[PDB]
Amino acid sequence: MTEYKLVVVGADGVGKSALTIQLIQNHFVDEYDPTIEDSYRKQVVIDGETCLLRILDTAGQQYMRTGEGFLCVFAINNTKSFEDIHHYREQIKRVKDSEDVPMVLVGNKCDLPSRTVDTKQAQDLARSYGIPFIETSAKTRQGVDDAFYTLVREIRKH
Ligand SMILES: Nc1nc2c(ncn2[C@@H]2O[C@H](COP(=O)(O)OP(=O)(O)O)[C@@H](O)[C@H]2O)c(=O)[nH]1
Ligand SMILES: [Mg+2]
Repeated sequence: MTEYKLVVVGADGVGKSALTIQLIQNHFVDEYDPTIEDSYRKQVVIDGETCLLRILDTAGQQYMRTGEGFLCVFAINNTKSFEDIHHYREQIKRVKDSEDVPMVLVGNKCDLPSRTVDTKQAQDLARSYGIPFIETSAKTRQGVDDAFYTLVREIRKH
């Protein structure tokens, strides 16, 4: 079966572990050790296709050169994580030695009212990279499937 290796990157505390657990395990984690950096697998039906998703959930503390898709995650109530989005894009290009990496920018925690990063603000950065932008909430599952599935399709075009 078609297997897709996805990599979740972004500053700590933006919800990288919660988005994977919501997608894979279908529930919301209130806490997840920031130093756990593991793979997580689940067979899914994307637009109606049996794909095997191998997701690597990264941490500050498991190969990324082999990842074919990267979700770049910040939180809408964390400017600092939005400002660091550029560092991870440069690390993706470095580790893949190409400026043509299938990639999706994700604004997590959009269930929170104390928002700082604006939508057009994130959309402008997305058009800067030529990549889609999807607002997600690991707590409500909002856009969670759309974030990951868009990446596979971005892989499917590449
Ligand atoms: N309200 C809300 N909280 C979230 C969301 N996603 C993650 N969190 C919380 O943010 C905290 C850090 O998330 P975590 O997945 O461990 O961060 P990371 O793995 O370092 O990126 C956790 O306590 C989550 O409960 C979300 O969509 N909405
Ligand atoms: Mg974590």
